[PDB]
Amino acid sequence: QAACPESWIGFQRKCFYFSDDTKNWTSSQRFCDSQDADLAQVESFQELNFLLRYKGPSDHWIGLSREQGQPWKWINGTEWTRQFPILGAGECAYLNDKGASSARCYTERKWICSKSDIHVG
Amino acid sequence: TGQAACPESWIGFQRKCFYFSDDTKNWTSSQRFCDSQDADLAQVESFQELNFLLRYKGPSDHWIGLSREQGQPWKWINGTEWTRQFPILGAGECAYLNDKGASSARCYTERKWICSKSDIHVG
Ligand SMILES: *[C@@H]1O[C@H](CO)[C@@H](O)[C@H](O)[C@H]1NC(C)=O
Ligand SMILES: *[C@@H]1O[C@H](CO)[C@@H](O)[C@H](O)[C@H]1NC(C)=O
Ligand SMILES: *[C@@H]1O[C@H](CO)[C@@H](O)[C@H](O)[C@H]1NC(C)=O
Ligand SMILES: *[C@@H]1O[C@H](CO)[C@@H](O)[C@H](O)[C@H]1NC(C)=O
Repeated sequence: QAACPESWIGFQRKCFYFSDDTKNWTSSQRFCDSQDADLAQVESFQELNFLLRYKGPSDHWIGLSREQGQPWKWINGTEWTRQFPILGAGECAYLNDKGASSARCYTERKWICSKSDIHVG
Repeated sequence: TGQAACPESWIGFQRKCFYFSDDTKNWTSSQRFCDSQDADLAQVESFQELNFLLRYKGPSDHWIGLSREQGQPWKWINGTEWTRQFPILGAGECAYLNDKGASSARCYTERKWICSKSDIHVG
């Protein structure tokens, strides 16, 4: 039994999907959720550097959002742990070529989903 | 619970694990390195695998695990003929991936390399 779904990319105990199309942040989340996954929950610098190597030049949504004055939260609503900086004053995070940035959630970008591999309890 | 499908520093794709080198070696020394890790120079088995390697590898040329006798069909490391899933340019004896596709050169040239092997959940 494969650790990751067909055409997804395996790194450590996680599985990643890089989109071909563009969507706004919420619709990308809906796509990831339909496949038992979330917008990429990036948990370490190593993970970030893996994603940046693969992603290519397009901006890619990840699974961090905030209310404008509040801290960044993971998809589950837990406050995120600041493993890398995020540029800007936007409500929705994405990966550009230098790291993490932010934008209005209604903009259309490619996206990354992540999920644990199936052999995780 | 369980264990990672691939070793640390290897990337998973379609039931295999891939290692992208940071150093350079000739084709035979690159293969010796892969062998030490129970792996082979990448046995590229699809157009989708080709695209995956081109996308992850970066700007450097990387050796892969196809070779041929000068004038004959490309062979995998196990000696059996390759199925021709894409073009391989050039008149060289040993295959590699450049910035755009698959090409070929003299086996003594020093380049980055890619190893592949099956993930642990195979069998
Ligand atoms: C919420 O999600 C993040 C990233 O997936 C994880 O690190 C964190 O522990 C989670 N907290 C929960 C489920 O309480
Ligand atoms: C987000 O995308 C969906 C799907 O295309 C669309 O229905 C919706 O209007 C979008 N939201 C905004 C604010 O444009
Ligand atoms: C030779 O290698 C190719 C590519 O990995 C594969 O199709 C075939 O199974 C191999 N032959 C063996 C293991 O006998
Ligand atoms: C490849 O390079 C190594 C240096 O590590 C050298 O020892 C070896 O003989 C070379 N062999 C071939 C076949 O090119």
